[PDB]
Amino acid sequence: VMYKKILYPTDFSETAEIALKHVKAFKTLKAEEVILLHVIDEREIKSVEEFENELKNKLTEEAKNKMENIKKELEDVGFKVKDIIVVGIPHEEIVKIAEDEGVDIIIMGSHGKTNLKEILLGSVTENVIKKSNKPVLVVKRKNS
Amino acid sequence: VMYKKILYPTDFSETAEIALKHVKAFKTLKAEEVILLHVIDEREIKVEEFENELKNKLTEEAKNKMENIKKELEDVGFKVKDIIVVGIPHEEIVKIAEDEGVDIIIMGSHGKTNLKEILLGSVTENVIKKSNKPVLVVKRKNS
Ligand SMILES: Nc1ncnc2c1ncn2[C@@H]1O[C@H](COP(=O)(O)OP(=O)(O)OP(=O)(O)O)[C@@H](O)[C@H]1O
Ligand SMILES: Nc1ncnc2c1ncn2[C@@H]1O[C@H](COP(=O)(O)OP(=O)(O)OP(=O)(O)O)[C@@H](O)[C@H]1O
Ligand SMILES: [Mn+2]
Ligand SMILES: [Mn+2]
Repeated sequence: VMYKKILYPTDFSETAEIALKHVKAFKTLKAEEVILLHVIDEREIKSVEEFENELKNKLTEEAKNKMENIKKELEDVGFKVKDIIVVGIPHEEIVKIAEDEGVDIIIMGSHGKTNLKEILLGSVTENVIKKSNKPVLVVKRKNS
Repeated sequence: VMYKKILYPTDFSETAEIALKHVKAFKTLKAEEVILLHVIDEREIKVEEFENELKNKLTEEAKNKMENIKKELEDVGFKVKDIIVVGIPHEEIVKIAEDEGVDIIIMGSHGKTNLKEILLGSVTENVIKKSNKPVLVVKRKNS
C-alpha cells in the first residue's frame, strides 16, 4: 500500500471542505497526485435536447471557479492535480473514475449539500463504499 | 489534520488483515501510536460455567493473536496500546475511539461473516454512522 494517487470528489459542501483538510494531510515529501472531481447530477437537470445541452453547459461553468480555487490550494502544497467535471450520476461516476484513474484511496465527506441531521450517512458515500473496491476515507460532518 | 493516533479495531478476519497493511502505511518519521482493540461480542456468549469456559477460551485466543499484531506494529515503530473488552463491538469501538482521542479509525469493510451479498459489514456501518472520527474503510478481497 502506498497513497500516491488520491480521488477527491467534491460537491462544494461544508463537509466536503472538511475532507479537503484530510487530502492535504496525505501530502509527504514524495510525489503525489490528486484527481479532483465534481459531478453535475444529470437526474436533477431533468428544443428539448437543445435546452438540456445549454443547461449542462451552464452548470459546468458555474463549477469551474470553485474547482480552480481548490486546484490552486492543492498545487500550493505540492500535489499534481487533474481536475474533472462530468455530467452524470454522482456515485456511479466516482466509482468509475476511481477505477479508471487507478487511485490508491478515495477521500470524501460523510455528508454533502443535503446534510439532514437525521441522515447518518449520505447516499453518495454509502453507494461509493458499497460499490467501489478502493479504500474510502470517510470524513464526518461538523458536530451538531 | 494530523494522524498521530490511530484506532485499529480487529476481529482477526482476513479483511481486518488487509486493513493492518493500511495502518502500517500510516507510519511516517514522527512518533505515532496505535490503539489496537479487540471486542469479545457479549451477544455471542449469552451453562454459566459453560459461558465462563467459552469466555476464557475467547480471551486466551484473543491475547495470542493480539500479541503478534502488537509486535508487528512495534517493529515498524509504533507505540501500541492493546485493549481487549467484552461488550458490543460497534459500541465499544465508538466509545474507545472517543476516550483515546484518536485521529482516525482504520478498519475493514467486512469481517468474520463476510457474506458475499452483504456490501458493508454491520460493525463498520454502525461505526461510520455513530462515531465523529474519520474512518478509513479498507475493502475485502475482490475474490
Ligand atoms: N455531485 C458530486 N460530485 C462529487 N462529489 C460529490 C457529489 N455529491 C456528493 N459528493 C461527495 O460525497 C460526499 C457525501 O455527500 P452525499 O452527497 O452523500 O451527502 P448528502 O448531500 O448529505 O446526502 P444525499 O445526497 O444523499 O441527499 C460529499 O462530501 C462529497 O465528497
Ligand atoms: N469484535 C470486533 N472487534 C474489533 N473490531 C471488530 C470486531 N468485529 C468487527 N470489527 C471491525 O469491523 C470490520 C468490519 O467487520 P464487520 O463485523 O462489520 O463485518 P462482517 O463480519 O462481515 O459482518 P457482520 O458482523 O455484520 O455479520 C472488521 O474488519 C474489523 O476491523
Ligand atoms: Mn448529496
Ligand atoms: Mn462481524
